[PDB]
Amino acid sequence: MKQIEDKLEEILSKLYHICNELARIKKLLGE
Amino acid sequence: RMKQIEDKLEEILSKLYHICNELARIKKLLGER
Amino acid sequence: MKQIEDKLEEILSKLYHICNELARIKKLLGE
Amino acid sequence: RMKQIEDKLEEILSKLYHICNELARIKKLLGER
Repeated sequence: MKQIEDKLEEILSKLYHICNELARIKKLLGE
Repeated sequence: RMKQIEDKLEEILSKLYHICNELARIKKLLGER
Repeated sequence: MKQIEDKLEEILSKLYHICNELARIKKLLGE
Repeated sequence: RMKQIEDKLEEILSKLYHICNELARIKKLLGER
């Protein structure tokens, strides 16, 4: 159960990085 | 039509936020078990 | 525990739809 | 520089696949409990 929790924390951080990459792309596309 | 892509990326960014929140809420429910 | 499982199925489907949207965007950008 | 955006979107698409797989693997571990 802890291995699931740790893995969820890791997925959240990966999702946050993708989120920053997509916002940078959007920024670039608008300029 | 580039404007449409940017609009869509904003929609995806928001949809991803919602997924992070739901995933965070699951992480918390498991740390209560 | 089942409510978590059902919610994970739902998140997977949402992630799949985003995946199709990003591939359509990539397709459009390349053309 | 549009080529760089497309390359990056491919990288994100792949990174998202990996997340779906890890999430699917969690869903399965919970259905075993």
